Amino acid sequence: AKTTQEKFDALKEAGVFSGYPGTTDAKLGQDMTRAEFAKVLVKLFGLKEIHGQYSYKDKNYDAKNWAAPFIEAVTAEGLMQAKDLTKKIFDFNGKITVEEASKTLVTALKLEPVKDAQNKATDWAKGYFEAAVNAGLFSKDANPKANATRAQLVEAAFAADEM
Ligand SMILES: CO[C@@H]1O[C@@H]2CO[C@](C)(C(=O)O)O[C@H]2[C@H](O)[C@@H]1NC(C)=O
Repeated sequence: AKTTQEKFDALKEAGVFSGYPGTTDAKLGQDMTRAEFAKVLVKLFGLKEIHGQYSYKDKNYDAKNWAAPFIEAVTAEGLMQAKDLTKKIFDFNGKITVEEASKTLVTALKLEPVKDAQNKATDWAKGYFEAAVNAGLFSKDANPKANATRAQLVEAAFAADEM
């Protein structure tokens, strides 16, 4: 019965979340960005931020971009990668679908995708979305093809942290 905001507040006490500068609004109903998901992965899984390195050519991907040390850490692990692998564009403000987040979290948690799963996800992601639902990361009624909200990543992170 813990509310999503209560889960956010617990995770903020734990250092996994921090919210936005200068405001207490967690913006739980907005879509999470790729940069924000990289940060949460680093904190959840005990990865080390990598400073001073820039693998991507996106505009404003530089030392003034708060998310670069997190993005570099998850990139070096193979947990995330460029949206355009040839042009080296990460798309840091881009969105992330439920099924994409499922793949990444299941991998990071060392969970195994379910073979021969039947669900609404894209074919390549069905096993991962099923594993994520079975592990309590996302609701069985989540739309795997929709962009994941910050709320959903709070719920997922809270569940992953408890594991
Ligand atoms: C713009 O500042 C960032 O905001 C990010 C929002 O999303 C998450 C995942 C969060 O912890 O809520 O990450 C935040 C970044 O850490 C950063 N916030 C701060 C306070 O520096």
